[PDB]
Amino acid sequence: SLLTEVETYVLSIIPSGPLKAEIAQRLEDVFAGKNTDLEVLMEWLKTRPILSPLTKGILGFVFTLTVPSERGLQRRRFVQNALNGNGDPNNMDKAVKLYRKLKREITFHGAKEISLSYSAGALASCMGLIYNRMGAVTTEVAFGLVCATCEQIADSQ
Repeated sequence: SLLTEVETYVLSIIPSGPLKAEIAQRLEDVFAGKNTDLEVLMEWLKTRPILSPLTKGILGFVFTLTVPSERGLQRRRFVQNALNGNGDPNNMDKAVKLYRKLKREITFHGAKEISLSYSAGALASCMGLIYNRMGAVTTEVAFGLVCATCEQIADSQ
């Protein structure tokens, strides 16, 4: 089950506490098709205390991927900044190269496999690149990048 892989990977980087429970429920609802309103979800995310900016960027990215329900919605600066990590030459260089590989992919595992060859910083940078143009890659490839990013992150701790 693909969506259960995303969910498990994403939750893995969130520290334990009541906030996590709330993130587990919202993720479950979005991945269940239980409607959703991007605008509302994002405000919520953007305002949660104790959540690392990066983790908000990863969640914001995931909610933007699924539950499109955008309707001309603009990109959230708070997602772009946490993803672009805001500065760090090099890593950005690796991000561009990964972005080029992912563009040739179509599947979740294919994207996930090649992505696991980069560090969390570059992976996050690459997510920031895709976020600028979500339609650059397929939804399955994007999801593959998300997990790898989360895998490398949880491994950092």
